[PDB]
This record gives sequence, C-alpha cells and structure tokens, in this order.
Amino acid sequence: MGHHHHHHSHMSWYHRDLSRAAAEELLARAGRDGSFLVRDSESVAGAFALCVLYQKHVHTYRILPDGEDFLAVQTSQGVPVRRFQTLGELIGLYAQPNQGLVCALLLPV
Repeated sequence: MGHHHHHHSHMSWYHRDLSRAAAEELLARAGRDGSFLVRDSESVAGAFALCVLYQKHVHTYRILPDGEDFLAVQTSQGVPVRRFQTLGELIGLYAQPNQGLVCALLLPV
C-alpha cells in the first residue's frame, strides 16, 4: 500500500562547491574504501581535483587542462599519462589499476 520513489536518484561525485575539508571528510565519515569524488580546485590555474580514500589514507590529486583543452592527471612521470576530453573517461580509466593510484577508483561512496 503506497508508491513513493522519487527521481534524481544520483549521488553525483562532481561538486565545484564542496571544498577539501568537507570532501575528504565526506569520504572519511561515509567510508567504503576506493572512495572517490571530483571537487573544485582552490583556484590553482583553473583545474579540477580528485580526492580518493583507502585504509585511513586520503590522497588528493589535481587534474589540469594545462594550456590547450585536454584534462591530464599526474599520477607519476614515468607512468604513461592520459589526457581526457571528459571527467567520465578519467573515472573509467582510473577505476583500473594504473601504477600510482592508492587502490584505483572502486566507488564514490
């Protein structure tokens, strides 16, 4: 008896309005390792940031266009870096072990 299930049933890991304090805290409190989300960089040079939790260790990454239009993530130098046209490609690729990621991108929370 009753039918109540609204739409907009999405977490959305992309927030240009969260900040590292509440982003890293979102991962640490909600918790389930392989936790990731893409936040606003605090100015820097017009970049994006990716905060990832794994076993009491939050590593926060930057994600820069650079000086063209392509979104590169610096995991390491010797590691072959990939430039993405969308944040979706970023999340999908780094969901796989690369060499540099603390655990790879398992789930937002």
